[PDB]
Amino acid sequence: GGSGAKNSETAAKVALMKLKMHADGDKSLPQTERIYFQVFLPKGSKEKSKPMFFCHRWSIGKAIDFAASLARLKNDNNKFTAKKLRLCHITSGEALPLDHTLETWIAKEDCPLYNGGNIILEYLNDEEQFCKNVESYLE
Repeated sequence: GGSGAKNSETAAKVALMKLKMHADGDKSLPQTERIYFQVFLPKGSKEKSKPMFFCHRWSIGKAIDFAASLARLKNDNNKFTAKKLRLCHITSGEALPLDHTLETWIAKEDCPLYNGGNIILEYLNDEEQFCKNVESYLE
């Protein structure tokens, strides 16, 4: 990278390395529009949490397909009549719209979200849209 401002900018930089320090990646990444989020494991392995950042600001359809990969689970997002791991909103349960874009949600006035937020990963049919009890989402 390369930039100098301090005072305010430092607030974002210090916060970036803070999370990235635990996540899987170098604090100094090329993607300037990259995004960071905590991937809450489905709770069923040796690890409890699995942080990771990526410029998945694109369509949500790609996020899901990617989640299955990062989570090291089975998937395909094409020809499968089973349950797939999707990305839901934190403290909400609302499953991200696969037929929409992530940026749209960030610019949304009703839900002005941005990088640095939390995300949940659970096996939910593509037909789904909103999940209940974010805590018992996996039960």
